[PDB]
Amino acid sequence: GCQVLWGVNQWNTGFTANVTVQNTSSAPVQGWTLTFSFPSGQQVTQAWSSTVTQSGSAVTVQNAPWNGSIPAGGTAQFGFNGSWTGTNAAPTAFSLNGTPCTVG
Repeated sequence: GCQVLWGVNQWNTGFTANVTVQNTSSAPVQGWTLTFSFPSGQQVTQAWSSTVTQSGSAVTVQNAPWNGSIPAGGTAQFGFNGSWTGTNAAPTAFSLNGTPCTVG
């Protein structure tokens, strides 16, 4: 069980996603990988507190060395900037280590 919070700062040609992964399960997490797809053509241009990989619309986010341990109930935060054009919709589905997440 996982839950993602998707925070957004928005401007004319770019945006920031400030993300929270919530370990809503009863088991601790040691190393995590978050996957999602962009719905609007967005492209990652900068990442922090993680390693972000994109191919086409698909994005993979891997933990940094200092934030891979999420206790049961705890959170981890990462962020990235991206470019966008036209529209900038949020992703509608996320998966953490294969597990489909809810969205706050």
